[PDB]
Formats: sequence, C-alpha cells, structure tokens
Amino acid sequence: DTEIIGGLTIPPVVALVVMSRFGFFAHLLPR
Repeated sequence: DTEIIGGLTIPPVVALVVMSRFGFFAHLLPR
C-alpha cells in the first residue's frame, strides 16, 4: 500500500549519500 509514500523513514547518513551521488553524475556527465 504505497501510492505516493514509498520509504521516507531513512537516516541522514543514507539521504546524504543519495544527494552526493545525484550531484556526482550531474557534474561528471556522460563523458
């Protein structure tokens, strides 16, 4: 039963690793 809410019960260390990964590909780009 998860239409809009999936899993927002995570620690700050996990969310921090996800944010840095997003910026990594944005700066590295397909090169």
